[PDB]
Amino acid sequence: RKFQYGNYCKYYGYRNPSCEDGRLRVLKPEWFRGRDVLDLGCNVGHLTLSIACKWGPSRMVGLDIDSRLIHSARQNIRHYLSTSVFPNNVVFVTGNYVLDRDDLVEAQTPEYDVVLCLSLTKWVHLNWGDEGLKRMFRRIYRHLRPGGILVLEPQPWSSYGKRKTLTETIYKNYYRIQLKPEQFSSYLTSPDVGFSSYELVATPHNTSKGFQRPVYLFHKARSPS
RNA sequence: GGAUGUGAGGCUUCGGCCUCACCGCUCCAUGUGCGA
Ligand SMILES: Nc1ncnc2c1ncn2[C@@H]1O[C@H](CSCC[C@H](N)C(=O)O)[C@@H](O)[C@H]1O
Repeated sequence: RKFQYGNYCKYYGYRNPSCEDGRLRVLKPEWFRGRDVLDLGCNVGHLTLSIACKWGPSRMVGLDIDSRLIHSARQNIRHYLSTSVFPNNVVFVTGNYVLDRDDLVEAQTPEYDVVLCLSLTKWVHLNWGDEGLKRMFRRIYRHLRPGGILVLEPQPWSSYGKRKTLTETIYKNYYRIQLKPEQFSSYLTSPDVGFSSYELVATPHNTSKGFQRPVYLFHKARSPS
């Protein structure tokens, strides 16, 4: 009924109505081929699986907070069939990526070359506030190996307001937020996170203007310092 | 003998500088020698 995490169970039916995901013309295959990739908030995994079966990542992990979407994603694998060969290169896991303590975030070790954070920032922001959003951002940086990339597709602030009444906590967080999407790039490249450069890749096309969101690349430097 | 480009961010004493990411890590000029 209410989908307070953005955990829609019919999501791609209205994001990509009978059509290709326009982000696949913007994401580049060379970002993924032979790489270890984490897909945050993968939902029922349509985009996760398109990448895993076409662009040959050595490992693709789809993470979502909602176990019912993860079960669906596992059941969606069969629709993409013809160690590094799909479907052996993809796995799904249920979990909340937002850790509840800073020391848990600082314990994160690098495991991935690419982290996808697509259409997730709004939901983390509303449910866990600035603090939870910053914990996700810092954990992503620590999760990436040197040379890694964060692919960030953030929702605009103008789109938060219609969801603010989902729960009292979300409503509370909405009116407490001070780090707005327009400041994400500055925060991600600050010493609190540590990405060393970023670029706007493109804004994909979509049937709905509400899904035409900018896609950014945030780079973790190849040098140790 | 000639040729070092692009982007984002930050700084600047307006000369530039710094970090990262790209793009390359090569192309061009050139015999009054040689004739298997
Ligand atoms: N803290 C969290 N940890 C993991 N997944 C989360 C999360 N908060 C929200 N999500 C998931 O994020 C998804 C947002 S919808 C975006 C889906 C997908 N990334 C795409 O862009 O196509 C939902 O599936 C929701 O369940």
